Amino acid sequence: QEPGSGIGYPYDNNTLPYVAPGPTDSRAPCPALNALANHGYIPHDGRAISRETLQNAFLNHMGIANSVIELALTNAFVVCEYVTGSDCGDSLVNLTLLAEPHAFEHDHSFSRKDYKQGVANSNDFIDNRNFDAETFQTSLDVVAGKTHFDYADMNEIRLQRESLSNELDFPGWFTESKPIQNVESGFIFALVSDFNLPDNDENPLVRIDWWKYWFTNESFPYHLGWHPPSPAREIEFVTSASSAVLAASVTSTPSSLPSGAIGPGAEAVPLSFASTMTPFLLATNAPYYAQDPTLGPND
Ligand code: HEM
Ligand SMILES: *[C@@H]1O[C@H](CO)[C@@H](O[C@@H]2O[C@H](CO)[C@@H](O)[C@H](O)[C@H]2NC(C)=O)[C@H](O)[C@H]1NC(C)=O
Ligand SMILES: *[C@@H]1O[C@H](CO)[C@@H](O[C@@H]2O[C@H](CO)[C@@H](O)[C@H](O)[C@H]2NC(C)=O)[C@H](O)[C@H]1NC(C)=O
Ligand SMILES: *[C@H]1O[C@H](CO)[C@@H](O)[C@H](O)[C@@H]1O[C@H]1O[C@H](CO)[C@@H](O)[C@H](O)[C@@H]1O
Ligand SMILES: *[C@@H]1O[C@H](CO)[C@@H](O)[C@H](O)[C@H]1NC(C)=O
Ligand SMILES: *[C@H]1O[C@H](CO)[C@@H](O)[C@H](O)[C@@H]1O
Ligand SMILES: *[C@H]1O[C@H](CO)[C@@H](O)[C@H](O)[C@@H]1O
Ligand SMILES: *[C@H]1O[C@H](CO)[C@@H](O)[C@H](O)[C@@H]1O
Ligand SMILES: *[C@H]1O[C@H](CO)[C@@H](O)[C@H](O)[C@@H]1O
Ligand SMILES: *[C@H]1O[C@H](CO)[C@@H](O)[C@H](O)[C@@H]1O
Ligand SMILES: *[C@H]1O[C@H](CO)[C@@H](O)[C@H](O)[C@@H]1O
Ligand SMILES: *[C@H]1O[C@H](CO)[C@@H](O)[C@H](O)[C@@H]1O
Ligand SMILES: *[C@H]1O[C@H](CO)[C@@H](O)[C@H](O)[C@@H]1O
Ligand SMILES: *[C@H]1O[C@H](CO)[C@@H](O)[C@H](O)[C@@H]1O
Ligand SMILES: *[C@H]1O[C@H](CO)[C@@H](O)[C@H](O)[C@@H]1O
Ligand SMILES: *[C@H]1O[C@H](CO)[C@@H](O)[C@H](O)[C@@H]1O
Ligand SMILES: *[C@H]1O[C@H](CO)[C@@H](O)[C@H](O)[C@@H]1O
Ligand SMILES: [Mn+2]
Repeated sequence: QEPGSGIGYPYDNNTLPYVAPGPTDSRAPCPALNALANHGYIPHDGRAISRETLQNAFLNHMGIANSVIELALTNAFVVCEYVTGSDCGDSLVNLTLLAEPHAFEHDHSFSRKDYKQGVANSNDFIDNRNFDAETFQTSLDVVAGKTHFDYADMNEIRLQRESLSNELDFPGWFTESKPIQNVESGFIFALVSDFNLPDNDENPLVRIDWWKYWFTNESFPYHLGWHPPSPAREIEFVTSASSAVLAASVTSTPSSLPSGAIGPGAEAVPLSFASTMTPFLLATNAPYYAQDPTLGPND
């Protein structure tokens, strides 16, 4: 928001306004990076981004401590080298390359289609990067009619997403990615769980309208009473939430689940790519921005 608006005060005392991405700007498959870039907390054009720029942006504007993104930074630069063919040093070339499929980006996302979802021809691919309202609605409808949801609900959401993707993706494409996805499940509980409840830190409940605002708008839901977690969330909270989602009891089982979908998940670890591998082509679509309605500087 506009610095003088005070909308972030006293949790964020140096806000910047929302500015929609233009057609030449680079955006990510990540709703957090896209929100930071839309506010210029990382470069609005989505290019040439250092580790410290990301660390500071997450810490001072989203209440996300450095420890939370340590592995994510490692993997972002691994993918940058894989896609571009050379070491990116400490200048991530752009945000778009993070949508390199079967890498950091992964199948059965909550709000994006998969790279080969519903393609009739095996060579074809689609936009696995931009926010897709119909996909996100399949996540939201698992918790339809609710204001909040818990770990077991999140487990059901990700199972629904895995079942849909395993059925709809071109045969042989679908690859389960429980470790990375459920770090991101933890990220959701870290950012938009309801800190107004007395037991938030130990038994967090996601506030659904905050989640939907953040994902749909790629900006922060201050108008709904959200503010950055204070103190900033740390990695222990995120991986404990990840664990608890995957440990939660499943009351409703979708068909067509990949083998082992129900049960614990491996620790997420650094990515690696054989130097012989050539990257899949990135989807070229212009960056998504909210248009129903378009957002103003303070939204
Ligand atoms: C350097 C830091 C980060 C990088 C490089 C990064 C990268 C990514 C990538 C490549 C994806 C796509 C995975 C997929 O296919 O869905 C993603 C998704 C996601 N990210 Fe980020 N991430 C970072 C930090 C964060 C943080 C701190 C949060 C929240 C506190 C966050 C929230 C999410 C969520 C919720 C998704 C899942 C979107 C979906 O499934 O539709 N990310 N991130
Ligand atoms: C996306 O952002 C907009 C803008 O903040 C959200 O809310 C609208 O806000 C403007 C005024 O700021 C008005 O059009 C309405 O009061 C809001 N619309 C409503 C309440 O439906 C919009 O709701 C956000 N989208 C999501 C999915 O949260
Ligand atoms: C982000 O960077 C990637 C990697 O450099 C760009 O993808 C390459 O773009 C060139 C065209 O300039 C193509 O020849 C390559 O085939 C692309 N690589 C892949 C793996 O598809 C991408 O265009 C950049 N995106 C933005 C929005 O700047
Ligand atoms: C991205 O750009 C490529 C070169 O134009 C296309 O071959 C791809 O299909 C992809 O096209 C999509 O995005 C472009 C914007 O660059 C639009 O012009 C297309 O209509 C399509 O949505
Ligand atoms: C914002 O400013 C107020 C007033 O000086 C201060 O009390 C508060 O600690 C500041 N918040 C942060 C996160 O620095
Ligand atoms: C989130 O983190 C937990 C704990 O490391 C994993 O078990 C899970 O697979 C996801 O990576
Ligand atoms: C989540 O999981 C990690 C290991 O992946 C732990 O280090 C953390 O304390 C939390 O239990
Ligand atoms: C790890 O931490 C999370 C968040 O505090 C808890 O919900 C979980 O039960 C475990 O203690
Ligand atoms: C969360 O908790 C599970 C089991 O409690 C662990 O296996 C995982 O490493 C993370 O600490
Ligand atoms: C744990 O608990 C649910 C009920 O909440 C059971 O139905 C399920 O089979 C799981 O074992
Ligand atoms: C069991 O509970 C889950 C959520 O934990 C629901 O998704 C399901 O429909 C059943 O009521
Ligand atoms: C219970 O919930 C799962 C996931 O929401 C569904 O796939 C199932 O059919 C039932 O509605
Ligand atoms: C649906 O079915 C699975 C077995 O496929 C159970 O693990 C789950 O708890 C639910 O009963
Ligand atoms: C997948 O298959 C099972 C029965 O095998 C059902 O529970 C579900 O409705 C879907 O048809
Ligand atoms: C079905 O296939 C998977 C392979 O990912 C196993 O993990 C599972 O135990 C079952 O054999
Ligand atoms: C990480 O691991 C891969 C194997 O999957 C190697 O090929 C790569 O060079 C790096 O050591
Ligand atoms: C997005 O842009 C539209 C263009 O008319 C405005 O009406 C709206 O206020 C938002 O800034
Ligand atoms: Mn994905």
